[PDB]
Amino acid sequence: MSLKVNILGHEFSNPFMNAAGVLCTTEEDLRRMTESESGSLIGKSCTLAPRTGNPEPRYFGLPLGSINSMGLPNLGVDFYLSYAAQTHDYSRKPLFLSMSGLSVEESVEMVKKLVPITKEKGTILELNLSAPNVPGKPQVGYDFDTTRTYLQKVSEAYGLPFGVKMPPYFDIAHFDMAAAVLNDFPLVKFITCVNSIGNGLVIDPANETVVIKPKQGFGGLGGKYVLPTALANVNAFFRRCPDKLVFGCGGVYSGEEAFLHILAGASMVQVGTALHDEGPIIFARLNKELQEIMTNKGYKTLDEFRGRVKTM
Amino acid sequence: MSLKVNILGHEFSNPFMNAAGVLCTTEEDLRRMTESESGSLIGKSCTLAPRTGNPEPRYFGLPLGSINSMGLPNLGVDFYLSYAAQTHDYSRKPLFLSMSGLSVEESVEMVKKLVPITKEKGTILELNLSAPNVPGKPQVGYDFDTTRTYLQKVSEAYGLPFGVKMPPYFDIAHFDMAAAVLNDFPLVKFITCVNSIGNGLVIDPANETVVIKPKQGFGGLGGKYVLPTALANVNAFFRRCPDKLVFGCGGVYSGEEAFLHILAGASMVQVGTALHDEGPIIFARLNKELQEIMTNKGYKTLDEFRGRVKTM
Ligand SMILES: Cc1cc2c(cc1C)N(C[C@H](O)[C@H](O)[C@H](O)COP(=O)(O)O)c1[nH]c(=O)[nH]c(=O)c1N2
Ligand SMILES: Cc1cc2c(cc1C)N(C[C@H](O)[C@H](O)[C@H](O)COP(=O)(O)O)c1[nH]c(=O)[nH]c(=O)c1N2
Ligand SMILES: O=C(O)c1cc(=O)[nH]c(=O)[nH]1
Repeated sequence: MSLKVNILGHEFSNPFMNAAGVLCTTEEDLRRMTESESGSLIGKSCTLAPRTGNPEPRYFGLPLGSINSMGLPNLGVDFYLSYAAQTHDYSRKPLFLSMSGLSVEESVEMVKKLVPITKEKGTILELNLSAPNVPGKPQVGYDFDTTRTYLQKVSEAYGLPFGVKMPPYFDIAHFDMAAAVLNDFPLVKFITCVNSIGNGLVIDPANETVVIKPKQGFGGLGGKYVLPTALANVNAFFRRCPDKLVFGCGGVYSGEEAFLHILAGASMVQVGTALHDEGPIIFARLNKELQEIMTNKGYKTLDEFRGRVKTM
Repeated sequence: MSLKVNILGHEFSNPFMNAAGVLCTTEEDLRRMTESESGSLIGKSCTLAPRTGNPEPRYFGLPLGSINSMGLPNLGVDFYLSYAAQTHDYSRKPLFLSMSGLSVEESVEMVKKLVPITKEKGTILELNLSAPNVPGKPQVGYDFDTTRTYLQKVSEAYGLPFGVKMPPYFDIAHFDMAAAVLNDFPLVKFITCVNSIGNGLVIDPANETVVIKPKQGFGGLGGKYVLPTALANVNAFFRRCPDKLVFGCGGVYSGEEAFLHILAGASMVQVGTALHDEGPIIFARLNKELQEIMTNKGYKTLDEFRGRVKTM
């Protein structure tokens, strides 16, 4: 009754990891993910130099999910490389790093340093082309000319299999255009769909005020607001990019929702808002709920239903 | 104590109307909207020739809203033009017509036909630039050069103040570019934010099957899913297009969501998924629920709080 995932030469005990930026900024945070029942983990979307991020308040838990304008608070690339080279326990689970250079020049600089650590430890790169909360910096995934420039430059520079965190698309034409770009880059081996539904706004009727400080209350949305969007993006790139893997991210609160992600195409399944609400104990119950579902449906591996959602 | 809205030279008895697509396709639909307590109504987004729309099933109610790929079912432009000129009762309330020609050429011909009915009767145009459910037709709203052409050409052929139904944007640079375009066209008097979050995917875990037939199950999302997005968009255009009104659309089930929309800058508040659920008696309930909120807060009119959302 296997939850195992076998990708890029690595063995994963189950399909579940943290969403980049939830429980992964500090050494303490990464330790707790390692010690959880998650199949893998990913470090914070990091920058060349350390950042403190946006001013406070910048996070608000919502009845149907979360809004945030974090602003890439991170200990800089040298801290996470160090964690990846010296500290992390690989015999426990593989490690993804997320990198979110604010310019292609910056991203080139950071991936060049990761090359020898990937070689020795097999650390996996997820390149972030979303990042919706940095004031003044637009999401790269929404500019297909600039996306091409990043993939080009990171491909040449990194010279090894990597992945990409994509912003949500909401138009068939966009799915097609994103696809035509990604498929010109054979080193892009996986696509994470999706990041926060960007630039939403929550207002408190009681004091008639926005609930976060940065960018006049505008922040990225997560949780139940995003499942339909996430499922669609995973499925759309599963069909359009068959030489690549899809990782699902968005709206995972339970095993049911993990199951729908896999059904739409997902190899690995990331958890953000639910993980932030419940703590890493969630992984233990996500593993048991997905097993229950597969047991009831008579599925022995993830592979006999991955991508096999039925249409009418 | 008053809910009156004074815009476009017109008096509206309240700010509430139907969203385009909902209870507005047939003569009975439009009579019922007209006999409702709604401040206004809008006809179904029409085309030059009649359409029966996508194959069934094409609408699926959800706990947190709705998913749909209706496909612009409509009795053709001539039907709605005839309704506006001969049937509708303008003493009861003003009328909008939504027009969604599928090419600039189709739209131009349609808008010309309205000119003499607007002049005679005062019928208002909402140019629809976000039809996400017609197979193989991208949402115009997401192409700014295409959007420009539509607005140029409708400005030339129509030559009277009109409005636009926008798709939701999720990037600040997209808000900037949308507004730069809109601000070159002074005949554009109002911006309706927002249309459905396009191309979501719902899968029923029981049968592993999508819940809608068209486009492999991909459809637009209404209801609770959309409220954060609707508010942000409303407020973003409110700030960036100060010489235009903003109309609010998305996630409105009650007095409170109506209050939020207005607070973020909305003049009129359109109601979709909730009106589908409840039928036209929801307009009576929204009038009452909004008056309660205003009474409790000490407000006598909408102008006390419209656009007065507070930041930190
Ligand atoms: C507090 C917090 C912080 C971050 C995020 C989210 C939240 C809630 N997200 C987005 C996250 O990775 C995920 O894609 C979304 O939250 C959607 O997943 P859920 O719906 O929340 O499960 C995020 N994504 C990313 O690529 N890098 C990051 O540094 C962050 N930071
Ligand atoms: C059945 C149905 C049909 C349509 C729609 C919706 C639904 C549910 N919508 C979108 C609608 O106008 C509105 O923008 C969204 O539904 C968001 O509002 P709610 O959250 O649903 O209130 C829509 N919009 C539009 O401009 N013209 C249309 O013909 C339609 N058709
Ligand atoms: O008729 C439809 O399918 C339709 C039109 C539109 O503008 N938006 C939507 O969600 N559906």
